[PDB]
Amino acid sequence: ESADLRALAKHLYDSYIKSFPLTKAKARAILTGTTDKSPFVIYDMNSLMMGEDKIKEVAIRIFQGCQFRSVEAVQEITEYAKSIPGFVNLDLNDQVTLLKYGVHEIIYTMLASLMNKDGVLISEGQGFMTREFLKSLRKPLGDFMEPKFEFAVKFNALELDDSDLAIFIAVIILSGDRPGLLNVKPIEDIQDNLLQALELQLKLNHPESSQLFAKLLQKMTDLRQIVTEHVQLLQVIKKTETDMSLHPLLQEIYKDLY
Amino acid sequence: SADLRALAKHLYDSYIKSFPLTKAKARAILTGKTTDKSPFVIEVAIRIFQGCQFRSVEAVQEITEYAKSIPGFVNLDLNDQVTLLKYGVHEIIYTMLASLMNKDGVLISEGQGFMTREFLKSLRKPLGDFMEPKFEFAVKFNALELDDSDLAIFIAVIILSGDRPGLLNVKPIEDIQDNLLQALELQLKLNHPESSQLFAKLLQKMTDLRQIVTEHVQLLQVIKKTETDMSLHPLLQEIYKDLY
Ligand SMILES: O=C(O)[C@H](Cc1ccccc1)Oc1ccc(-c2ccccc2)cc1
Ligand SMILES: O=C(O)[C@H](Cc1ccccc1)Oc1ccc(-c2ccccc2)cc1
Repeated sequence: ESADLRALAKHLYDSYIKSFPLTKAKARAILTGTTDKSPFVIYDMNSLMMGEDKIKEVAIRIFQGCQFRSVEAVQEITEYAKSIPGFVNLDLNDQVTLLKYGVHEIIYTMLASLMNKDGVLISEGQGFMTREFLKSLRKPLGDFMEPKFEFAVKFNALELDDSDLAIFIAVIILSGDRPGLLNVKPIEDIQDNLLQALELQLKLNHPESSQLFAKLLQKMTDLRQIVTEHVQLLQVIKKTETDMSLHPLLQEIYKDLY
Repeated sequence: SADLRALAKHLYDSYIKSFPLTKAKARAILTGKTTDKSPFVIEVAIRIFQGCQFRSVEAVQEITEYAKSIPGFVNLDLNDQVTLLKYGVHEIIYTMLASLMNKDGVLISEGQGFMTREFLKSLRKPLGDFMEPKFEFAVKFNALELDDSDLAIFIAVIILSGDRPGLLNVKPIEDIQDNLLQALELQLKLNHPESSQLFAKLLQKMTDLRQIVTEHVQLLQVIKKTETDMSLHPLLQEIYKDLY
């Protein structure tokens, strides 16, 4: 096929644009000092102090920032998922299972688009927080973002664009091996087609590269472990951080009471 | 008193620092006499509920800060601090939400808007049911006419509840709560002399709070198991429950 596979890729790209406000192209334009308002750079504490002026303690603020982001991201990703042909015809429980596992893997995928070697874009491109600043933080915070940077630098060296990413994300969501799925076949049928679309897309968009498709499938597997490592940093915090302002208490509430 | 009145003052001052919209502020807006920018009067199912989810994120931080200011609290075993806050948060969210409600609707976005009760009740099948029980609670709660000074102590008593499941050291929690209860009582006697039995009514309300929370959780569980549209599931809550 081409037509259909190409048509599918375009459909995914269009819905990705509708669902996700900050695209990689947008982020890359800003990270390329394309001067249409340079981002404010947060690079030491002196410069952190000023950052509450030209944007919308520091540990708390960074952590709450992440929690807010997850709220927004779930809605964006859910909308994207619903646009994947076949998805909303799956059993309700399986739709839940797929999104439940897919969400965080996609958050870290898309976070890479805002990162480079040196730091991460924040507040919708208004600011840039330095990697080494994040590293210098206090005990819980110092090693929180670093694994996401490690992931991102290697991920970004593959040079995917938004068109690639739209199909990548769709393949991840339609993963037939999530624990607890009830009907695997229809999920796999959809994913097989998405994988063919991805492959064709990569062949057309990436002449210079070898084995990009296979590399990308490796990355889908790596994401699983990025999720599990993040969850485990949080568990250490729950058991050892003396200051309740630094615990992810909302997460504990939903787990134990809801 | 010295201590009991001093404790009441300390709690009130920290409540003011920790919680931006006070009942007095809210009551002033809900007074169309006090015109200093009238509130704007109000898919939607999704938007309103994402709005609640955002609010919970913010509220946890405010309440945590308040809790830390209660003398004794930060010296408790860490597990117990977690347990107390974990159960306290939603009960306090609904307590404080009552301050923004009257029988006709609820103040939102820091007093910038007013959503009518009728509008909230009219929504689609899952959504219609969410806010109404909170309104029922609030109307009766607000007829007790507590002010912010009262509320500061009320909330502290709730947080220091010695019967939360999973507590390891009950005694030190009860010692602090016994004092908070005495402060509350004295406060109510001094601030609401005309209101015999207010203290007892307030303790009933603490228990009712636990019911409100449980009903809200249950509405959400029905949704998780029966709503065909994923946009209407509380997917974040499902993620933290199953994976985290
Ligand atoms: O687990 C999640 O949903 C997010 C995921 C995320 C991670 C990096 C950027 C954006 C989102 O990570 C969090 C990290 C820390 C916290 C948190 C919040 C308050 C206090 C302590 C930790 C919450 C979520
Ligand atoms: O349970 C919670 O943490 C909040 C509590 C709350 C209730 C009213 C005002 C502020 C907070 O209520 C929610 C209600 C619905 C939802 C939700 C979100 C997305 C899709 C479906 C339901 C999330 C939270």
